[PDB]
Amino acid sequence: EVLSVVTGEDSITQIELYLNPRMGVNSPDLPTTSNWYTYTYDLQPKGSSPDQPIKENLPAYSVARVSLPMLNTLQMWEAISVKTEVVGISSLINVHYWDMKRVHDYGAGIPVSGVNYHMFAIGGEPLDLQGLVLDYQTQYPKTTNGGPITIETVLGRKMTPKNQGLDPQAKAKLDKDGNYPIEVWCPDPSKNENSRYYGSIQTGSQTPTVLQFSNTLTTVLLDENGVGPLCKGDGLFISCADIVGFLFKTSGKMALHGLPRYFNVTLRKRWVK
Amino acid sequence: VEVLSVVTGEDSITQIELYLNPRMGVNSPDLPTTSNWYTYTYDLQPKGSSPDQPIKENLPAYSVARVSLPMLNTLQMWEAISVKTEVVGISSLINVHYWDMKRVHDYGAGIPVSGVNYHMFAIGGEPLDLQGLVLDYQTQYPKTGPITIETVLGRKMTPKNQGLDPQAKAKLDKDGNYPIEVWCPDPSKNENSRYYGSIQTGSQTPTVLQFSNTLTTVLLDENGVGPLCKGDGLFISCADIVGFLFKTSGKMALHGLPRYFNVTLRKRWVK
Amino acid sequence: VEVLSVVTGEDSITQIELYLNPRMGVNSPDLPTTSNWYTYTYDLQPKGSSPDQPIKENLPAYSVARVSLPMLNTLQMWEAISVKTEVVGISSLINVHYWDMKRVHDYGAGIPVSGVNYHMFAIGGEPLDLQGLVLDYQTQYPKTGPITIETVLGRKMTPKNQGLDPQAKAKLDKDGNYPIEVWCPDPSKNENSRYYGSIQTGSQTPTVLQFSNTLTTVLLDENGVGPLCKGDGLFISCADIVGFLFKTSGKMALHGLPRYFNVTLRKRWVK
Amino acid sequence: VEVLSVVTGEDSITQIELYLNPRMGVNSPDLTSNWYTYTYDLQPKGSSPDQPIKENLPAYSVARVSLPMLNCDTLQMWEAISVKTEVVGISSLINVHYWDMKRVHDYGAGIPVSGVNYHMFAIGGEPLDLQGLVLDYQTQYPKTGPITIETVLGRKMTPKNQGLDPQAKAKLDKDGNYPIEVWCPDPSKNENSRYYGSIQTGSQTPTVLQFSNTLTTVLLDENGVGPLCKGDGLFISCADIVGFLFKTSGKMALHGLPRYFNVTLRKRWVK
Amino acid sequence: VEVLSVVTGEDSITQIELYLNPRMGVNSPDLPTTSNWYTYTYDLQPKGSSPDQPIKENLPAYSVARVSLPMLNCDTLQMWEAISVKTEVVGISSLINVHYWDMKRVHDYGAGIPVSGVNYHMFAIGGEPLDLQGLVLDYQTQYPKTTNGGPITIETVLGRKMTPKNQGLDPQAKAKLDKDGNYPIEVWCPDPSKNENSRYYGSIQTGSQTPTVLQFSNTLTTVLLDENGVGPLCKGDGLFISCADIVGFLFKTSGKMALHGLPRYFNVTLRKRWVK
Ligand SMILES: [Cl-]
Ligand SMILES: [Cl-]
Ligand SMILES: [Cl-]
Ligand SMILES: [Cl-]
Ligand SMILES: [Cl-]
Repeated sequence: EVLSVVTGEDSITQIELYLNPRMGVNSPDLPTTSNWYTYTYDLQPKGSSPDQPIKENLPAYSVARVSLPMLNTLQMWEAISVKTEVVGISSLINVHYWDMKRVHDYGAGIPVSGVNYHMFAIGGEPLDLQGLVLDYQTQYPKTTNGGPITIETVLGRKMTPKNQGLDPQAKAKLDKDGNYPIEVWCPDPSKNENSRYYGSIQTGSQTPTVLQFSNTLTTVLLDENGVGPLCKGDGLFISCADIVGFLFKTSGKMALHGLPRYFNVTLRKRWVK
Repeated sequence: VEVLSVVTGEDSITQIELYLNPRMGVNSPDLPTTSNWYTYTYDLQPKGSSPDQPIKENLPAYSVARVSLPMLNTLQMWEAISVKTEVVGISSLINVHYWDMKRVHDYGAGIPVSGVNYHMFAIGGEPLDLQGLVLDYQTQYPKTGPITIETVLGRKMTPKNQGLDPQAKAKLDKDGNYPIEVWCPDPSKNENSRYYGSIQTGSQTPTVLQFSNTLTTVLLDENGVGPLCKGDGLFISCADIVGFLFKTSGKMALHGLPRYFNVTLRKRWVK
Repeated sequence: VEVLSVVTGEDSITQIELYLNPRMGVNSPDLPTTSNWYTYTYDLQPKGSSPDQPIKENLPAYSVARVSLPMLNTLQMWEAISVKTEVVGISSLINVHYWDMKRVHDYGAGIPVSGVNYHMFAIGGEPLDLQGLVLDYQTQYPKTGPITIETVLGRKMTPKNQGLDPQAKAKLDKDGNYPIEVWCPDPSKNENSRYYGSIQTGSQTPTVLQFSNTLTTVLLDENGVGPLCKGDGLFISCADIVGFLFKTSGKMALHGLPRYFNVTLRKRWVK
Repeated sequence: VEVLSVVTGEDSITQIELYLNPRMGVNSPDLTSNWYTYTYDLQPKGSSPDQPIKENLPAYSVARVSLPMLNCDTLQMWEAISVKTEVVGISSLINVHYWDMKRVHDYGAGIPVSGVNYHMFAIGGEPLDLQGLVLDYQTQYPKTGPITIETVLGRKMTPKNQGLDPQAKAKLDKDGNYPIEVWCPDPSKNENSRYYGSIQTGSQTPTVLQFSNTLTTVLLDENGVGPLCKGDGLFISCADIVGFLFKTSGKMALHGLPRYFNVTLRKRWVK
Repeated sequence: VEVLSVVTGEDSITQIELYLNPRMGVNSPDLPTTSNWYTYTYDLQPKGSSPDQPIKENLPAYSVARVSLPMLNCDTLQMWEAISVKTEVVGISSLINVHYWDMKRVHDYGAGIPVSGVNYHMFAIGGEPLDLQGLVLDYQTQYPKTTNGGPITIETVLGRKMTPKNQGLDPQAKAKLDKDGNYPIEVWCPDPSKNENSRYYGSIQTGSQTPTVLQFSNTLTTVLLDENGVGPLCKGDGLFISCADIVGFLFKTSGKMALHGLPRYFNVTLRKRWVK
């Protein structure tokens, strides 16, 4: 039960973080494979059943838990507003990647474009996820083999046709950076009372990537009762995903690309019962 | 049905929650060996000769549910005042590696789900009123099966059914049985429902969709009165076609996503 | 005519409902011979030689009705204050399996109704004022029968009719008779009407349309006065071209949808 | 020029109506006049230099309106406070059967007027201040006969006229003489004008335009002051390029539409 | 650093006007042999082999100016506070030209493909240099090493080679936008983790022939006050103005393509503010 806002000196605090994209090649530090950090490997229809995608072809949600100043009818940190920005947008004007497919003979490269997916979330606990897939017959790498967490992971059995729709048993929590595939998991609207999430998709193969950036834009995190996400155990949960389109390679091969996201969250102290 | 004052008291407000799975043509996930295409149509392909005889698996239909509300009884009725609604599984559409997906060019990714979209929802205190109108009146719809204009008139369609025929009316009272291409919301009725919809045409038109748990639709009309649930029944209807799945052969199927609803209702005195 | 106060009394507000079927070129559903193409044009093609001599079936025209209002009679006039309007049958445009539909690629679905859109509606207390302007003044329109610039001028068009010629004026007083490609609302007149319209060109441009029974248009001008119905007549006009039907041969016909109106009117004193 | 109080009295408001026909290159209908409201064929040579013809240089429309004379160090001036403006003849663009139109494909309709759009209007109490900037400084425009950067400089352009050169300035004082591709509004001046404009580039980009007689633009600045009409002259300027006419041969010509204005003015004391 | 009251009395408000010409790669109009390409890049092309070694002329960069403000002046001082700006991309109308002699025709005998494709638009008003964050499409790109202070890239500020982490957010890859036409747009974006004393506003549009859609109007004002009602405060009596306005490609007959940019105009209103 939520009570009055705490009045006093150090009642407001400001938290900063950035999250690097987890597109498939999720580390910049690996000796050899890390050239493709912020990218997938080449995305291709197999041409025969079943699909058996590799983890490098499975862009995943970014998530971080931020520890907040210790507080203790108790006081909890309440997230009230956030400034967030996708970073490195200007990098996408580059149309002279050495192995870029040209728009036509002697032309510039096809710029990063096509499929976009953009979401962020701010919550006082992990984001609630609902599982739904394009094709239930997809064989995702097993979690026990080092793969991501998918619907088969949570069910403890194979997906059935119902997982192409909304199966209420196909649920999870976003508690692991770079391990929950975007194509498997979306925000669960039946839950997430203590989170605020905002997202969009854009399909098409060469659809223009259209993005804005400004340090003047603020998202208010209060619900219709004037209450923001309340941070359980002094943890603020921050999640996102920013697919910005394909890198088109000379051969015809295509890899998805992501960008990092920055957050500045304002929190206040709130009495709870 | 004269509307009196809003009821005051302890248990005067309730919230109703549900989800509706899409009824694209393959409507059940529980079938021997046809359910692999659940949430899809079969292949949509102009025959090249008349007449068109579309199969039921090629007719996306409206989803509908009647939610039973806590029994109440000048009487009290539940009044829907607002709704949070969301299209679920939007993220599933970043998949450009379906095993049998047509590629955008040699060695490239699959053409993503794109093209024709159609998105509507309705919240009402009775079944949504429907108006019949078809692209081609000479279309031979299967008999009962889906309910079409021929079904309701008990005679064949004539050219007037390419426009607005006042006799071509139905009530959306059955899940997965009223084809989208045949029926639309009747704006001449639906006093006790609220509906919101759009269409997008084109073959590879980008599917552009938003999702947020911060967005609320107010269901009150200009007199501050929401839909009043007759017989303690709330009717929820929707359709969400999100584009085509492009197969290697060149064939194409339409695809749909489920929709979630959270409706807030209050008690209302009525005479 | 001087506008006085709004009339007060029990029966001073009234509501008017109607629908207008589209007049695309084949304008009747009742012709045993040709009505299959009702709500469509015939095939649209450049002749390849001069001059263009378009047939009436290829000239979409404005829809119009005069609604008779209750007789009131310094006297009282009906004042249109708001309107709920909706394009009907939007959902029909998801059909991508018309038997003679041009496939998007080999073995694919049909090219959806798409391309050129033109959408307008008007509410007035007298016929809409029309201004004539054409793409090509050398066009030989069928004699009256559609009413064109030649009809009103009593002589051949000249180059000036490719721009604004103040002599090229008409009243929208007949359903299905004034070609959209010749006539547009006249902004220099129409003080007793409200009109709202748009165009979309391109050949395969997505048709993007919305429908809701919650959207109202306010018809009051900046002085709080709506159209006043001369002789107790309410004039409702519209046009809704929704794109091309792409046929297997390559041929293309423009298509239209009907429109619904619910207009609220109040009594007003005038001198 | 010190602005005092608004004049109050019986006859202190006036309305100015006018229309401006487009000046796309063929600027008169009273001759060649078949192509009035169009350019000639726009076509990169493939070799240098470009020496465009005047018929290929769409220009700004302008009119000075003589206002009722009003009149001391302190006198009355007309102040433009608002305007209704509308692009006329938008409906004419539904024509996809110009006799010489390039087809979208074999047997199909003509490619609709579409592609490059440029739309701007301006209301001022003096001529619109113009800034010169060209795509290519090596372009050799015709001598006076349109007014260009060379005309005002009295010498040939240099590379800097591809950017902002502060010497490349002019006033929009003559209808049909200032090329759009050479001149844009000068944001460093124009204190006594309001202007509003947009561009859209591309070859077949949909032309998307709206029209309504219910839309007003307020001309008051941040201090509640509209343009003040020096010597009782109101200056009205525009351009409305609506896309290409696509010809069978592959040749392409730009097309313009006229614009209507209704300007409301009030009397204002000035020192 | 503590903001007190707005100053009152005559002449507390001043206005600053300027324009910034674009720096697309060919940055001067005064070099007789190459200045024909002023406001354009050279031809943009994927090399076909590793590594990319891009030339300066192919690196559109930010425009920046530092405007000197009137002197005003102790613990309590007056500073200029930028409160609003009218800004406009100039020469938008020039883009209707589809008959450039070497313009690629849209189809046989047709008009030229108009300037279109990749747009990038941003402007900033600040009381100090804009803070930059470095991030590149490909970390293996070998940007030019020069001796004349430009182009400045990630390697320049690190004093060592980029690693894979420079395809993401590397907190060490930071700089200040302190020199006109020297900081490449494809390397640097505004740093949202700083810039407390600047306001910035920007967008991108990708695709190759995507319509260039721009507006212009002298009635458009951008308010520069933060949520506390405080605009950028000009330290050293210096107002920093930055922008970039890439408006698309020039499609040449050969198939070759160059990016093009337009200048930007600014009218900034400032007021005197007491500070501690
Ligand atoms: Cl998106
Ligand atoms: Cl839609
Ligand atoms: Cl339209
Ligand atoms: Cl435009
Ligand atoms: Cl942009």
